[PDB]
Amino acid sequence: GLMQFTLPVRLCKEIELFHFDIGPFENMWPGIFVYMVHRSCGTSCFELEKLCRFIMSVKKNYRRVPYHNWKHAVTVAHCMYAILQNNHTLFTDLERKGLLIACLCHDLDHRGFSNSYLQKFDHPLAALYSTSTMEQHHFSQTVSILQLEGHNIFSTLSSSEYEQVLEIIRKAIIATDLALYFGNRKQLEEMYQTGSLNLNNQSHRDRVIGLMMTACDLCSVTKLWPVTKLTANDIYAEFWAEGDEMKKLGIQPIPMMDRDKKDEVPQGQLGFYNAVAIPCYTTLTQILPPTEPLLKACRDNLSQWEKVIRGEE
Ligand SMILES: Cn1ncc(C(=O)N2CCC2)c1C(=O)Nc1ccn(C2CCCC2)n1
Ligand SMILES: [Mg+2]
Ligand SMILES: [Zn+2]
Repeated sequence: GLMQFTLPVRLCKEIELFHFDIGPFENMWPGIFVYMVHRSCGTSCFELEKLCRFIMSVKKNYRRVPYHNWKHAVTVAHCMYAILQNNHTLFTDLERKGLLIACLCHDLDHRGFSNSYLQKFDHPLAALYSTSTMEQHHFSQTVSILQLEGHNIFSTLSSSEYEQVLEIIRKAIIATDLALYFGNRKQLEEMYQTGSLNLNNQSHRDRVIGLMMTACDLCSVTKLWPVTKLTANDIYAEFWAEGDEMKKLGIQPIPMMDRDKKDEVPQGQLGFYNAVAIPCYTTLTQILPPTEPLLKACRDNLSQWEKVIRGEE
């Protein structure tokens, strides 16, 4: 109970900032995550013996793919941590518990391929889950790991608290399906503009938690330009591998995924920032004002992508 995790001074200060990079040392990421749980949730939220065993089972069940990997897990969890710390009083005890765990687990056992590719390949998971295929798989993997002897980090909650936290996590992980993001944000925009947005409405909270999850998931675009730029190599490395596999099924992939159309990458980033990222962080800044630094960072990085095309880097 009297055992705090502590970070070296630079990490200690910088972890509080939205644009913090977790670093290249894998062996520190677990303790970074636990540090964030103790300051977000308290030293009491989770039996340390169990939390540590949960974290390492989850680490073990992410694969060594270029992007959708254990480093993405912890990066996405840190963004949620920054959002929760800057919006202390809007969130319940349960929500702080569920959401950092949802973020850590949201891409469990990802193979590095879109729901679209599973369906064109006719992968079994596409027969078992007809929409949000990988995302229902991720929640299924999370429940599996929670049920290993000595892994139930939630065992100390009441029956109902337990059921609420699993329903928070399930919605959170399903919301990371970007096909659902577009309508979710449209509705939040309408609801905030017409003034009907009410955070005691559970269905409204669910939508807000969904936008928070999309925001944390895309947070590579809110980092210092060298982080953003070097992460997009990892993102395109999976896209191109998926394009390759499409061609193997005798299908021309979309140019986004065709490694012969690298030239078109900066313009693709423009579409993504304008059509996805900027609107995401805009609506989130409108609903949660202290998240403005994610919107400012994202705009700076769109501007760095425009610079790339004009030949200025
Ligand atoms: C940079 N970043 N971060 C996350 C993702 C992403 O979508 N992944 C991670 C799970 C799916 C991307 C990303 O580059 N997406 C892109 C790039 C090009 N497009 C097209 C759609 C709109 C216009 C062109 N979309
Ligand atoms: Mg995912
Ligand atoms: Zn993700």
